[PDB]
Amino acid sequence: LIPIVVYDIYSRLLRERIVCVMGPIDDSVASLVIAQLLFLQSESNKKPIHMYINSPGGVVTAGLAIYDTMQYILNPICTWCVGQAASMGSLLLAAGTPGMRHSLPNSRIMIHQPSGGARGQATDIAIQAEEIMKLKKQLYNIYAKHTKQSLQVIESAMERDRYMSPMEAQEFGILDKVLVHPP
Amino acid sequence: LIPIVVAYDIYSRLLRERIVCVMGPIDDSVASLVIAQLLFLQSESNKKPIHMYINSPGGVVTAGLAIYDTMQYILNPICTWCVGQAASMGSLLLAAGTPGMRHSLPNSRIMIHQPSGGARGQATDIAIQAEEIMKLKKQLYNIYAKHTKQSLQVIESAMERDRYMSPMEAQEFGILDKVLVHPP
Amino acid sequence: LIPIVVAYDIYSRLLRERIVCVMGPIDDSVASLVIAQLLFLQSESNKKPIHMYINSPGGVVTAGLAIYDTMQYILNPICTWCVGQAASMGSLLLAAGTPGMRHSLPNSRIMIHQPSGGARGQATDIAIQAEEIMKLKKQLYNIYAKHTKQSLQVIESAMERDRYMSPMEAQEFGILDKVLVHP
Amino acid sequence: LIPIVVAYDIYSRLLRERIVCVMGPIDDSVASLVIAQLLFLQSESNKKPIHMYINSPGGVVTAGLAIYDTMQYILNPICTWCVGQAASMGSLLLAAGTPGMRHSLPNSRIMIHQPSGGARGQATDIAIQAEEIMKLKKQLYNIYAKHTKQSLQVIESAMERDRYMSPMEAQEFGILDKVLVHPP
Amino acid sequence: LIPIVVRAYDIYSRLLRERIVCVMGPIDDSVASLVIAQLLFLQSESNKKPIHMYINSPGGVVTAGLAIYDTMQYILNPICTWCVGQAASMGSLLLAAGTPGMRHSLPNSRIMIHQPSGGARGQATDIAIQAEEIMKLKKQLYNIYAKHTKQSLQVIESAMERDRYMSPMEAQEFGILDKVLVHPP
Amino acid sequence: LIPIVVAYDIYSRLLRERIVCVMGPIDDSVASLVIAQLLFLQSESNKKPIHMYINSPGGVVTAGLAIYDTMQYILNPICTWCVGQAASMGSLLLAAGTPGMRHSLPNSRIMIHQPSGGARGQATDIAIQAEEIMKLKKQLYNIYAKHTKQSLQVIESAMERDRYMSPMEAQEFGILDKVLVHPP
Amino acid sequence: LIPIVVAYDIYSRLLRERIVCVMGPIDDSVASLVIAQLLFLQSESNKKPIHMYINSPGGVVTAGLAIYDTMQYILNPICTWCVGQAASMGSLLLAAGTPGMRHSLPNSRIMIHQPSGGARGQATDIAIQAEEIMKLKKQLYNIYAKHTKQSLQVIESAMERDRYMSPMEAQEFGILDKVLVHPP
Amino acid sequence: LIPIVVRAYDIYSRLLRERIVCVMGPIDDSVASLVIAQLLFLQSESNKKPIHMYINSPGGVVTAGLAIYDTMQYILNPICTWCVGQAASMGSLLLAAGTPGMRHSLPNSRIMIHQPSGGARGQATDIAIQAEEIMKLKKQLYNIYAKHTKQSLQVIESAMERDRYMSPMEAQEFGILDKVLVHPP
Amino acid sequence: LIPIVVAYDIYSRLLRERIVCVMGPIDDSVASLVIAQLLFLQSESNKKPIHMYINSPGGVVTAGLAIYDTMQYILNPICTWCVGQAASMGSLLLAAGTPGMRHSLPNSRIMIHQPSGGARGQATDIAIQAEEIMKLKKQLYNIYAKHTKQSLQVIESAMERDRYMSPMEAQEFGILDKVLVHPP
Ligand SMILES: O=C1C2=C(CCN(Cc3cccc(F)c3)C2)N2CCCN=C2N1Cc1ccc(C(F)(F)F)cc1
Ligand SMILES: O=C1C2=C(CCN(Cc3cccc(F)c3)C2)N2CCCN=C2N1Cc1ccc(C(F)(F)F)cc1
Ligand SMILES: O=C1C2=C(CCN(Cc3cccc(F)c3)C2)N2CCCN=C2N1Cc1ccc(C(F)(F)F)cc1
Ligand SMILES: O=C1C2=C(CCN(Cc3cccc(F)c3)C2)N2CCCN=C2N1Cc1ccc(C(F)(F)F)cc1
Ligand SMILES: O=C1C2=C(CCN(Cc3cccc(F)c3)C2)N2CCCN=C2N1Cc1ccc(C(F)(F)F)cc1
Ligand SMILES: O=C1C2=C(CCN(Cc3cccc(F)c3)C2)N2CCCN=C2N1Cc1ccc(C(F)(F)F)cc1
Ligand SMILES: O=C1C2=C(CCN(Cc3cccc(F)c3)C2)N2CCCN=C2N1Cc1ccc(C(F)(F)F)cc1
Ligand SMILES: O=C1C2=C(CCN(Cc3cccc(F)c3)C2)N2CCCN=C2N1Cc1ccc(C(F)(F)F)cc1
Ligand SMILES: O=C1C2=C(CCN(Cc3cccc(F)c3)C2)N2CCCN=C2N1Cc1ccc(C(F)(F)F)cc1
Ligand SMILES: [Br-]
Ligand SMILES: [Br-]
Ligand SMILES: [Br-]
Ligand SMILES: [Br-]
Ligand SMILES: [Br-]
Ligand SMILES: [Br-]
Ligand SMILES: [Br-]
Ligand SMILES: [Br-]
Ligand SMILES: [Br-]
Ligand SMILES: [Br-]
Ligand SMILES: [Br-]
Repeated sequence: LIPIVVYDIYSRLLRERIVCVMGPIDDSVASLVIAQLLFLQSESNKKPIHMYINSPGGVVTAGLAIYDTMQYILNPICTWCVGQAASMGSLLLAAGTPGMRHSLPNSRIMIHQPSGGARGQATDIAIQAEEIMKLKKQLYNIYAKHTKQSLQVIESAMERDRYMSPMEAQEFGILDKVLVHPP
Repeated sequence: LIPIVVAYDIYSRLLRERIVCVMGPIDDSVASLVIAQLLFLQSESNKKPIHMYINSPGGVVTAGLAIYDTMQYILNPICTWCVGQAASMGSLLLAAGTPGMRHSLPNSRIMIHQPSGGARGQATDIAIQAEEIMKLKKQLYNIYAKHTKQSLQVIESAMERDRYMSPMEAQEFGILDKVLVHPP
Repeated sequence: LIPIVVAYDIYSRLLRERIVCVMGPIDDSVASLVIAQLLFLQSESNKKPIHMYINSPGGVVTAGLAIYDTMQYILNPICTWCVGQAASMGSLLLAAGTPGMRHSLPNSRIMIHQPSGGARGQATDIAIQAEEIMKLKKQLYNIYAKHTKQSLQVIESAMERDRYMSPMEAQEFGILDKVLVHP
Repeated sequence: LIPIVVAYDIYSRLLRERIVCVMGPIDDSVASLVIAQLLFLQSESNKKPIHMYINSPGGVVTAGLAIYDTMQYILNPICTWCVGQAASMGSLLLAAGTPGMRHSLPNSRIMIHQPSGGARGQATDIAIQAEEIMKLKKQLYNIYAKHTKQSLQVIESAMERDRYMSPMEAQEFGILDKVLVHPP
Repeated sequence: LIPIVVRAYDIYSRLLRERIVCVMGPIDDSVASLVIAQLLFLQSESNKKPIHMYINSPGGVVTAGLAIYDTMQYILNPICTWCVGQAASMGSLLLAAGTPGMRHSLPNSRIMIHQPSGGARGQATDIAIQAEEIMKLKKQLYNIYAKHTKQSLQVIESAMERDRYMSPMEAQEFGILDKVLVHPP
Repeated sequence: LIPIVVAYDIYSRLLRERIVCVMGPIDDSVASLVIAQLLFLQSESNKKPIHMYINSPGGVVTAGLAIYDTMQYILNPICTWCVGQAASMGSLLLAAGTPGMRHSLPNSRIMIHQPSGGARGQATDIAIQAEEIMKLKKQLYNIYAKHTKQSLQVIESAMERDRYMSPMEAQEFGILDKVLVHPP
Repeated sequence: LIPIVVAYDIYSRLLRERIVCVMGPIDDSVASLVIAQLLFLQSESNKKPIHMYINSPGGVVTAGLAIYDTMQYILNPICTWCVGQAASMGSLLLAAGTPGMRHSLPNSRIMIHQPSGGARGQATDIAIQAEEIMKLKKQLYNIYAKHTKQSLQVIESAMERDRYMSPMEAQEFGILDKVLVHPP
Repeated sequence: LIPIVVRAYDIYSRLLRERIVCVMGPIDDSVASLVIAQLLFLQSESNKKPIHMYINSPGGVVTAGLAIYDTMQYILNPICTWCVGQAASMGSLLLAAGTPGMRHSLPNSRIMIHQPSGGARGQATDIAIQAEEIMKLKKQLYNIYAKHTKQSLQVIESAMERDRYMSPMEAQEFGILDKVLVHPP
Repeated sequence: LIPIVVAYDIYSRLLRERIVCVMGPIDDSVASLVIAQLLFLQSESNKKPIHMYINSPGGVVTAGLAIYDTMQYILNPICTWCVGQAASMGSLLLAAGTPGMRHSLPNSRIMIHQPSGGARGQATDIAIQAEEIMKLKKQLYNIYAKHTKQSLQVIESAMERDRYMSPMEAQEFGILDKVLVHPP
């Protein structure tokens, strides 16, 4: 299944201070990722942490749970985009420590405003819609914070799905370095 | 298996007596039929009263408002009659009858509530969808306040949840005018 | 129950008053029936006006444009009437009535939006399908600008997302000319 | 639901005007109805022109070729009219109208492409099935070149993928002769 | 949803007045019954005036087709077969069972002949019985095709082991039909 | 896909730190485990605090109250922490932490609402079923009022519909005590 | 059940030989596992060559491009071996092996073809997805041209439809370097 | 649910210690990977000691089978093939690709060979490409069967046009296996 | 769920006693497990008898014939024991035990019948499929006559339909040798 090395390969990735946030994001991934982060901080709260991101997005609450944990812990977090980073995946990618957010050369990065659904009486529709616009402003604020772009530019760029290449994402402020090979 | 009476079907004879049936759920198909019946009876006579029998659980708001607009357009006096139950858009159509000519049989049930709906898509689309349903709420409440002569406030308070009324209670509320066991 | 009226079913009697019903979703079957009704009423009189009652949520785009092309082809003036709601292709048919004879009942709803679609298959096929959906987007916009007399810029702005309008707002936009509550 | 006019149904009245409708997907059932209408209209008169209204997304090729062969068989001029859309077998029947009498309303879409199909079973059966549809590709390309006056090369280049055209783009390709906003 | 013409019939009953029977679409026991009633009726109005069968079928149930076949041969009238669009499986059989010299096809039709298919399930005795039945069937149909094509059983066995698709002109050479018709006489 | 740490699994390692995870919907299994974990931690120490990480959209009400009753029973200080989301019974357990030790991360969402349910069967059964859901409404309202220090009237008004709060709003309402953007 | 050979399961034993298996469809789950093995083998030695056995019909393009970016990143020579078949993303990883070290067993099949996808929603969204698919096609076309040394016209021409190759044909095209019937 | 024997393994890992690899059951990419790892491992423990393949398969994915085939020919060891119960489609190919003179079958097994099947959908260009591929495949496998059976392609083309079922003794005459084994040496 | 006894699982302990279980439907997977157990027990000792417990409703014939050929291949005496039921391929394996060492518990049911199958496709394919299963009928009848010492005629008469037997009725037919209530 998962290969054993010398002790399974994924626990071996955890010893190198590497956390994988690959695949769709839900509360289960949040629980696992958060527990990995808190663990690495207890072994060393100063030695950097590497988060390998290859995700299409996922549940918004779950991602913001991972986000708050990245910002909470004292370690530098190195984010690395592998394959794809879309929706909340690009949020985790951008929340890496400044100057420590990376991408491999052929990745794709995409940002967009949240989606949702509301059913029920008009009052319930009214409440549910207030919540989705509060969410839209919340995620927008976070992107502007870590991209150092105006909230204004974020609003324009995220109204629809905006796809970027590693270099386009660097200029936009999503990542800092595009790496074809080890330094 | 619609019965034929003496050479008509029972419903075509009912249209001949100037009687329109609004029974069952209301959708555009029901609207289309009822609208055509009303416009036809008005061409025969724009003075002779028209009778509507309502036994509906409600249905699509636009379709109901199409019937509502048609009731208001035609010049005839319209007699509404609640049979069994009149809920949602049914209670609106019932109350939209000509003043003094809105009726109910003794064991009927009447129900009003705010509209319901659904929104899907991006947050931008949700905002748009949600704006429309609050506008519909203000539209239907305004119509109800008009024909009950009640305050918009009472309207809101009552329609926030499902409020079931008895024929007798709906007469106090302003939905109908008369509760009838036998003809006068 | 289609009622029988005095020897006529209620819908054939409506056709005798020169009234054509476009209620419900629009598909090739609806386009077929409406087109046949228009050509017939033009054969009884190529001058006497025809009345189109609209209560539609939209539907198949080609079918709608088939009806639109017929309204413009026949020589009669066509009076359109929105009852209940006329949205998407319904509002186009509403606006395609002859100027000054486009009406609405007081509590109707009118809505306009850009077309939606789907593409599947190889990258080359996706290119072709999207070029087609864009051409349709320009096609419907040009038709909408024509009958509302609104600038193509306003139409582009107004139809990027869904626009719900009241009878009066629609009059202002140029979709209809008259709002009525009584004869 | 078809309206009744005087006294027949509106589609039978349209056949009275020498109008055949080819709307909707094309299968052997439409072929029966279309073929029977054409052969009948010829017995009424082998010279009075016949009008075909096309609003079709395509369909079964043999059924379409059945109509094509019948269009060619009868002696009458055939006026084709594209309304809404004519794609796949529809654009063939549209283009097969009598030269100079092939029409389209201004906002139609016209589309041409090579046939699609499917094969299953042993390799030997697949080989047969693959030969049979290359034969159709050569057949439909030939018919299109014949009536468009285009070269087979052009047909081959144009029909390798879905090629969507505007009414005037098809007039230019040889698919129709006239684009009409209003009656001449 | 059938148009009504001219004393006023539906277009299909008007076709029957012209002595034209449609065997268009798939063949099942319902189509067999309808075609058989139409054949017996037209010989009843005239047992000599030719009868026309319009064929545009992909095949269907074998017994149903052999039921139509047996009636065609039974009635006294000449039967003119016309392939329109397509005639495959039993459809080509009915096409070829027309009276000699009066079997026609429009220019772009397709003709296809093939051996029968079937299925067997159950105990072995049963499987055996069923396969024997299918063999006897292949043989029957092969013999019919030979009789009407005038081809030897050897050519038929070779030609129908797999799906054999033909053009009208190929069908005329093979012996399934006699005339191909580009425009009227 | 659970990693191993030095040698336990990360989740048994969290129990090693006296940290209990209440993530996901709350059902009877979750409750079982959480209760066991809490009791174990009490066994290991009657004084050292216990930490609950709450990231839940709600779930079965009895199940949630089973966890609640356990929190109040055990003597340990209980630190509650909202991560991601704490809604329905999740917000109840969050507010049920020991006073002064209830926390939330900056971008969490908190939501409170009255219970929902269902009734089917005879009128007598509906009456009985409906009496119980009003009893939970009063029970859950009382619990919330206790730990938020809000009057029962303010709770009743706020929980009639879904009430969403941010961490700060929740601090003001009385659900949590501190909003942490980083360690102290 | 995967056998134990000594104590190792045979797949961990293959990782011991610096052999990574890329068999089956490629998705994000394979990508993590493939990437973790590649990164691990480089830490055992950034010089001892790594062998990838490829028997894949393709899969998600981004997931495959994740493996590709990793192959180019690490410093080791990577030996690619086509076993059975390498189609779609499989032939790209295959062609991305270290120059001079890309292999295939005698009876394998190789296929290269342009990416496929889907777009749904408003025309505005359709444009975005259609632009994204065009960039993917140009991106993968560039990658194939880099490692096959073929000009971009030849790639566009060869990948417009499904292009199937034999080991000797793929060797000529530039996808692999050696076809082996036996060890040397 | 595998029994554990004798330092204590499961019965299947104990079979691998005897240099016996099972290709029993249908063949897919998973079976190909498992068999390939087992072959490469046993040549690694000994590249000379013979390897035994137990075959009881109804066939499966063609590429997967040709993947196992290519490995059998690649490794240096003699491979002894043993047909147990049944070997049909690719299963008989793996059976016949054993090293000459070491291809065996138990007395009541069945061997069946047949041409490949497949499917094609889409536009015509695509159908064409796909059928070409299937043809090239028939040819490939036909060539393999000839090489290991020593039969001419003409005999193979004739023999595999339809499902050809054989007895062990018939398979020995045809050239698929060398020895039939009633009881041990 | 299998109990653990000393220390192994109860089925591995049963293999220690030289007991192979053939319970449940027989397919190629049971054949692998049964065949591997027999070949393994022979390497432990080619003379110590082996016991097969049969409680089976039949199954795939080739899988059953795989076990039959292996039973014959090994040198050991095989004691067959019918427990519960042995029908279709089960009664063959039961009767194929070493002469004089084939047993049944008192209340078992034993059944023999001719094989069943299925054929689909062109007539020519049906002919092949029908030949193949008449070959199995002749094969299984022969094996049954061999071990029952019955004539093929009797086998043919008995197996044309389902023939159910009691333990003593099978001893008499040649299917087993001993019916045992209690240990001798
Ligand atoms: O970090 C903490 C935290 C707390 C309580 C606060 N909470 C804040 C928090 C909560 C949820 C998500 C976050 F992002 C942050 C952080 N407590 C309390 C118990 C003793 N320790 C700790 N620790 C060290 C610790 C943790 C886990 C492991 C583990 F790896 F073993 F699981 C080892 C050491
Ligand atoms: O009874 C009425 C009734 C009205 C209007 C009041 N409504 C009250 C009502 C409604 C529903 C249930 C009830 F218990 C009572 C009774 N009107 C008005 C039109 C002329 N006539 C009538 N009649 C006689 C009549 C009816 C039907 C036919 C017909 F179905 F045969 F056509 C002929 C004559
Ligand atoms: O009422 C009208 C109306 C129009 C055009 C306006 N439109 C306004 C309207 C539209 C939709 C819903 C409404 F609420 C109001 C009313 N026109 C125009 C043609 C001649 N007549 C009419 N009439 C009389 C008429 C109707 C129907 C029958 C029939 F039922 F017998 F068919 C006979 C006579
Ligand atoms: O309008 C025409 C048209 C044609 C030829 C097509 N051309 C073009 C056209 C325009 C717009 C939409 C279309 F789809 C097609 C219109 N032709 C030719 C045969 C005689 N008449 C006509 N007419 C009169 C006519 C129609 C129908 C009925 C009936 F429905 F009552 F039967 C009576 C009279
Ligand atoms: O055109 C023919 C045809 C034949 C036999 C040949 N066949 C050839 C053909 C051509 C194209 C497509 C086909 F599928 C078949 C044409 N025959 C024979 C019986 C008398 N008439 C005719 N007619 C006139 C006719 C038809 C039908 C109606 C009716 F449907 F209105 F009844 C009236 C008159
Ligand atoms: O055979 C090889 C092969 C390579 C690379 C080439 N490749 C080509 C090949 C041939 C046939 C089928 C295939 F799919 C691939 C064969 N390499 C490279 C790493 C060191 N060794 C090897 N070996 C020995 C080896 C294998 C496996 C085990 C183990 F299973 F025990 F781990 C030990 C030793
Ligand atoms: O390669 C790295 C890499 C990093 C961080 C950068 N990242 C770049 C990268 C990321 C994703 C895909 C790529 F293609 C490339 C590569 N770091 C940081 C932690 C210490 N080590 C490493 N190493 C050696 C290492 C890795 C994993 C194991 C494991 F086997 F334990 F999992 C052992 C040794
Ligand atoms: O009872 C037997 C029996 C046999 C031969 C079968 N005969 C007949 C039988 C009776 C009742 C139900 C049956 F299904 C079968 C019973 N044989 C032969 C091999 C050595 N031993 C035995 N034993 C002792 C034995 C069993 C099992 C365990 C174990 F489960 F612990 F492994 C230990 C010892
Ligand atoms: O019986 C054999 C057999 C062979 C090769 C022939 N084959 C013929 C055969 C007969 C019946 C059914 C079959 F499917 C195959 C029998 N070989 C070759 C490798 C060394 N040994 C053996 N043995 C002893 C042996 C087996 C297995 C275990 C183990 F499973 F416990 F590991 C230990 C000892
Ligand atoms: Br999102
Ligand atoms: Br409502
Ligand atoms: Br639209
Ligand atoms: Br013509
Ligand atoms: Br086509
Ligand atoms: Br057939
Ligand atoms: Br709740
Ligand atoms: Br691809
Ligand atoms: Br095969
Ligand atoms: Br033996
Ligand atoms: Br059996």
